[PDB]
Formats: sequence, C-alpha cells, structure tokens
Amino acid sequence: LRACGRFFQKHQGTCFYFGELPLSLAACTKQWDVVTYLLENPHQPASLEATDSLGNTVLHALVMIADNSPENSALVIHMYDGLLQMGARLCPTVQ
Amino acid sequence: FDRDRLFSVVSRGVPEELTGLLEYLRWNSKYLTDSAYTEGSTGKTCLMKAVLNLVNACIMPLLQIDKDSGNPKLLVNAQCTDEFYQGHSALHIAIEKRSLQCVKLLVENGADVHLRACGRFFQKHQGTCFYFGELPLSLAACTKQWDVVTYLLENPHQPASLEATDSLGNTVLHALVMIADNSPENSALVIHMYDGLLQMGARLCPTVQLEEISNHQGLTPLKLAAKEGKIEIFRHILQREFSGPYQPLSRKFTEWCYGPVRVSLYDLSSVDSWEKNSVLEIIAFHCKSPNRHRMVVLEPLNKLLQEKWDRLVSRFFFNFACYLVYMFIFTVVAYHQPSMLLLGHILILLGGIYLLLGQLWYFWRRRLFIWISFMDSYFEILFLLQALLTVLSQVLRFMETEWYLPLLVLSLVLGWLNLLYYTRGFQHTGIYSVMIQKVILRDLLRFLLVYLVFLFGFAVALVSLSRYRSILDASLELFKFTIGMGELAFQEQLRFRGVVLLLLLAYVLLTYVLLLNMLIALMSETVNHVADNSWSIWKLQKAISVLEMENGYWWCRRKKHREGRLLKVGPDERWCFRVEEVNWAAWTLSEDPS
Amino acid sequence: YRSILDASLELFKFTIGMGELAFQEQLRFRGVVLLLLLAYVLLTYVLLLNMLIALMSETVNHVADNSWSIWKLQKAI
Amino acid sequence: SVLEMENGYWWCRRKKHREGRLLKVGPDERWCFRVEEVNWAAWTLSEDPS
Ligand SMILES: C=C(C)[C@@H]1CCC(C)=C[C@H]1c1c(O)cc(CCCCC)cc1O
Ligand SMILES: C=C(C)[C@@H]1CCC(C)=C[C@H]1c1c(O)cc(CCCCC)cc1O
Ligand code: NA
Repeated sequence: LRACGRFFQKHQGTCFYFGELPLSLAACTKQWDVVTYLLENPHQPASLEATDSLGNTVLHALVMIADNSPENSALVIHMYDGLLQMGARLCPTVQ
Repeated sequence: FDRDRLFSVVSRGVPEELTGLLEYLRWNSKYLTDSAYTEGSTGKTCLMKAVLNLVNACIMPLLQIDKDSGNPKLLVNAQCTDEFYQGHSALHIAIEKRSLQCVKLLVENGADVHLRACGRFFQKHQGTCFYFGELPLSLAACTKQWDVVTYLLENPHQPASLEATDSLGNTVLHALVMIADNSPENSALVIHMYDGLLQMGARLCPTVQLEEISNHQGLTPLKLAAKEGKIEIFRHILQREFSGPYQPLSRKFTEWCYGPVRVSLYDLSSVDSWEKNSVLEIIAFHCKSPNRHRMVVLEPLNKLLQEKWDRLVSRFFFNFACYLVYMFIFTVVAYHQPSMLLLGHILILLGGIYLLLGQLWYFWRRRLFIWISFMDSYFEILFLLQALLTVLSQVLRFMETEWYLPLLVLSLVLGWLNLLYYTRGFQHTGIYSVMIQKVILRDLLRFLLVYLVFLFGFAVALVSLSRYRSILDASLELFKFTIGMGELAFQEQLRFRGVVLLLLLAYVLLTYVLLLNMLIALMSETVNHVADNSWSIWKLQKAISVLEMENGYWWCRRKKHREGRLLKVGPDERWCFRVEEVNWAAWTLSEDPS
Repeated sequence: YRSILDASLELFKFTIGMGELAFQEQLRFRGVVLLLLLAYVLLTYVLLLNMLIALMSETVNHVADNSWSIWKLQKAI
Repeated sequence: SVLEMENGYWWCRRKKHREGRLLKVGPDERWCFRVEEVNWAAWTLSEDPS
C-alpha cells in the first residue's frame, strides 16, 4: 500500500519522505527486525524492486533521507549494505 | 560576670557550667533577651553564640532554662539590631552552618521560620553582601541544602510558606534567579533547586501558581531572569519538560511524533509580545546585561522572532521605500534650492514634522533604553536629529534669515547616513553593519583625539618656526599627508629651511606609525572575533526593529494579533508555538500528525 | 563644486589619494563646505578600513582545503 | 606609576600611610589586606561578618 499524501511527499514545510511503501518505512526508521520479517515473510513477502510514486525504490529512499549527519550517515550506510546483502539471497538475478 | 560569664560558657559548649545562676534570672528580675546579656555592638545574643559554636549540647538547656523564667518575648526569635547585620536570627545561623540537626532543635522549640534579615549585608550591594533573599526558606535553597528545605516545608509544626515574599517582594524562586551567575557550578545549583521547589510546590500548594508571582517591581521569576541577564536559568525555564506526574508543570510539550520528525509546543504564557510587559519587551529594552544578544537566539525565541519578522518584512520594506521616496524629493529640492518647487518644499516640511513626531513618540514611550544602551539606539538619535534640522531649516527659510542653506544640506548628508539603518534587513550587509560601529567605532574614536593632538601640536610649531602662514592653513596642509596629497619640499626662502623640513619629516614618519599601528590595533579585533557573536547582534537588531514596529505607527495604534494557537494540554488551555525538528538519534499530545 | 558630475568626480579622487581639499576664499560658505568635505574624507577612512577589516575575517576564518577543493572542481568542469 | 608618585613630589616628601589593618591572628599581630571572593563550588578568624 502506497501513502501518497502531502505529508509523505518531499515538501519544504512539514513532511517526512520515507518513500512510499511499508518496506521503505521500516528501512528509513532503522528497524532491522521488521524489514527482515517483511522480506522473509512466508505469506505476502515484500518486494525489493517495488517503486514509489516517484519511481524510487527502497535504496532510493535511503539516499533521500540522508542528511550527512554522523548519526544519520551510520543509519543510512548500515541499512544500504544490509538491503544489498539481503537482495542477493532474495533476488539474485535482479540488480 | 553575667554577659561575659555566659558567653565564655556557651563557647565551650559545656552544660555543666550553664547550671547555676539560672534562678538568678528571676531573682535579679532581668531577662536573657534584654540588652544586659546581648552584646550592644550588634545585638548578638548568647543563643546565636551557642549556635555559632558547633550541635552545641547547650542549645537545648539554654532554651530549657528560658521557658522556666517568664519571658514575654521568645529568645529563639531574637533579631540582631545592628544596621549592617539587621534581622539575623539563630535559625539563619543553623541553616548557614549546614547543620540539619540544629535546625530541627530550634524549629521544634518554637522558632519562627518567617523572620526576615533586612540588614545591609543581606541586601544587594555593590560591595560586601550576600543576597540569598530575606527568609530562612530562601537561605536553605540558595545554600544547596535539599535536606533542610524538605524538612522546613514538611515540618509538622510551623511549616515554611513557599509564597512568602522578601523585602523586595521576591519569593523563593526569585531568590534563585538573583543568585545565578551563569557559572557551570552555579547554573547546576540554581537549576536543580528551581525544579525541586516547583515539584514540591505542586504537592504542598497545588492551587497556588508560584511562577505567576511578581515582586514589588512586577516581575515574574521568568521575567526577572530575562531582565537580570541570567541566561542559564532563563534557558532552562523557557523550555522545560517533565514526567507524567509533573506533566502540567512543564512548558515544552510534544504534539505528535512520526519517526525522526518531531513537533514541539513551547508555552507563551509571558513570552509572546501580545501581552504587555512580555519577555521579548523586557529582553530588548529593559534588560541591560552584556549577554543580551545571547537570549534572542534561544530555541523557542529564535523561531518566534523569525516568524514575527517574516510577517512584517513587507511593512519594514514599505517604511524603507517611503523613506527612500522622501529623499528622492529631498535631493531634488536641495539641488534646485535657489511651480513644483513650492510643492516640493511643502512635502519636505511635512516629512520633517512627520519623522519628528514619530521619533518623539518613540522616545516618549521609552527613554531608559537610550540611556542603558546607546549602541543599540544609535540611529534613534540620528533620525531625530535629521528631522529636527529639516523642520528648523524650513522655519528659517520662511523667516527670511538667509541662514538656512548650510542647515538644509546638513540634513541631506546626515539623512543619507540614516539610510544605512535599513541595511539590517538584509542578511548579507546586516551582519556586516555590526562591525561598522560595534567593532570599529569602539576604538577608532581614540585615534581621532590622538591625531588632533599631533596635528595641532605640529601645526603651531611649523607656522611659528616658518614665520606655514596661518594655523588653519598649516594644519590643513599637514592633514593632506593623510590623503596622500601632502606637499613636502626643501624651501629656499625659509629662515630655517632645514629645521622646518626636519619637523615636517618627523610628522610624516609619525603618521605611518600612527596609521599602521591603528591598522594593527583593529587587526586583533578581527582575528580574536567570534563568528556567532556578530550573528547574534544582528538577530537582536531585528528583534528590536520588529517589536517597535509591531505596535504600529504613532497616529494609528493598530491592534496586534496573538502569535500561537490556544489548545488544551491536560483542563488547562495554554497558547503554544509549534517548532518542528528532525532527530535521527532518538533510537504525545495528539495521535494524528498535522 | 560646479556640476554634479564634477563634484562627484572630485570626491572620487580622494579614494585614489588625489583629492584636492583646501580652504576656499571665494566661496559664500567657506567654512561649511570644508566641514562637509572634511566629514566626507573621514568617512572613507572608516569605510575603506572597515572594508579591509570586513574581508579580513574571511581570510582568517578560511579553510585551506576549501580553496583547494574549488580548484579541483574547476578543473573537473 | 603609583609607586613613584606614592613617595610624593620632590620638594614635599609626603608621609605614606600603611595599607591594611593590624589585627591578631593567634598573640601575633600581622597587617592583613581583605580580599572578598564568592565561591559556589565550596560545597574562621572571627564569627560575625563585617
Ligand atoms: C616602519 C614604519 C611603520 C614606517 C613605514 C614608512 C617609513 C619610510 C618610515 C617608517 C618609520 C620608521 O622606520 C621609524 C619611525 C620612527 C621615527 C619617528 C621619530 C624620529 C617612523 C616611521 O614612519
Ligand atoms: C580612525 C580611523 C579609521 C581614521 C583614520 C585617519 C584619520 C585621521 C581619521 C580617522 C577617523 C576617526 O578617528 C573618526 C572618524 C569618525 C568621524 C566621522 C564623522 C564626524 C573618522 C575617521 O576617518
Ligand atoms: Na595612497
């Protein structure tokens, strides 16, 4: 399900652009346990290649939320490699 | 004997020597509290001496023997009569000595916990003094004795009153503000006591709002902190949050949280400029502390001022445009001073009266601001000076004095100086204008006095020795060396040709010493300059500008809307200002974000 | 002193150190024009030196790597 | 500057008073200079402050 509201869009005012998918929300909020369960759910697994309203994937959302802060940079970097590592096991063919 | 006998005994603390002559108090018909036994130098009594020497095992027997005699005035409530040390009691000594046990004995024996020490030592003096307030309750809080104050407030007999005021109307919270000195140790001491008293205030006096109590000068503890310059305690009070039991005691709340995005609700009970005599008005004008600019950059104050500034940018630039149009007429009228010219002079006369009335009203509203901080209101006098001269110049023209032309052009050049006042509205040159007077003018004034001493000192010697012809001309020629147009040469017709050149050569060398050292003198100011200090001054300058123009023009006192939104916290309604922040290291009033 | 172009041109010559200030004897207001001219000369020293100080802080509070990185970007473009 | 001018002018060698107050420490009398300071991190010859 996609949250295409004005609050979830990249606004200059009040907003929070975590992407558009529940999978992106878990990655942007630093919940490794949720995303692992969502991807490896035996029923209705989340798709890594699912795109947002702007075409952004899970990896794209990690780039947008980056703010070069020392805490944020560790959050984005740690999630980026983890999703890539999990991507090989889940979708080896998809780059 | 008697006075000398008792003081020596109580100093050692032996109660055995105290036994005997106790019945002599009734036999001699003399009271212990009377002037015979207390020292006439300062009114100090034996009980005060006993409390001073420590717990003195003689405290209880001394109070025991007093009640045996018939004393109309209780000894434990005796007050020192010395003017310098007036109002001090044995209870104050026990609190000062950090003796919790001693305080208990006096309190359990009927000590008054509301005695006021109104001596010169306890007043806010520039010399020797210690202003802890005026009450025993305030002394414990200011001396960082949490055990004493808890016992005093929760004493089963004669509990201390939190709302008791000092001689200046200061309460316990007010005394904490005054003793603050922004020191890292002092700030922790004041902050820790301030929240503790507030937390204990809810349990003891739930109905009484201690924060809203004002002293004899009508200042709440939050307002008093802003005026006195105590930024450290002021920052803590401005944004304050607590747990569930003390949630209403807080001032900063969270409306909703969604991931890293958070919104904060700072209270504006006495901070918003809508209410008369607010924190913003006190900080900008009434406050005179050197660290005045460090307050307007606080977390809730910076956002509130920026929000107010944006809503009045057009009005600020409208005034600048109107003033610019005023000088478009003024410059042309001055250029063609000797049909529409009569219309031009009419508009100039009205313009001069217009600014004169507005500036007079500005000075009528506030006068201490100019005296307290001349640097902040430097342009206030200049606008008044230009307006007064322009109005006066038009009067002389109508009076047929023929004396107006020098004055009319003076307002032209002086007014164009006032155009630089509006440069504070631009972030680029507004910060740049800070060093125009704050950094440069604070030291370059001294050089001018030095230069004229050298200029006139050499000018008299040059003209006298050469008799180059007049004092005005000799000084004028010496001044031309500064602009690089000086004419030095070996005169052949001079009576002393070599000597006048030597003095002239000496003068030229001194200016290079003077000018380069002046360049070096102000060099250190730029090198040893804090970047945030210059930025903070500009923020204060905008804060003063918006506050003055928020009241509207002099003829039209336009009503001001109240910033913030009224909403219920939990049923109490408090106006709050939304501040939205994003925190990624974090790993609610309402549920749905808005 | 006679035309707006000439008066501004003479005032500009003070910046290059070629300004001609003197006590005129034929002027109707001899002392007043000198006072305004003297005031103008003082302001340029305030203006120019403060401008030297204003850009002084940029050099003092300057990062060495920042200037070098700009040149690398310039070559990259 | 103050030391040179404390001796007075050349013609009039004015007498100089002794700074400080004579008082007993404990019986030894030593001139002392009062310095008053406020310390909030601390948490006596005479009893009564003056
Ligand atoms: C070094 C400086 C700052 C200037 C720079 C220009 C030149 C040629 C002269 C130098 C100079 C001296 O080197 C020494 C003095 C002191 C002598 C004055 C009284 C005899 C003045 C003096 O302008
Ligand atoms: C110290 C500076 C920066 C310059 C250096 C050269 C000399 C002789 C003048 C000094 C000076 C003042 O010391 C003060 C002012 C302000 C007065 C202007 C309006 C009356 C200007 C002004 O150039
Ligand atoms: Na030059």
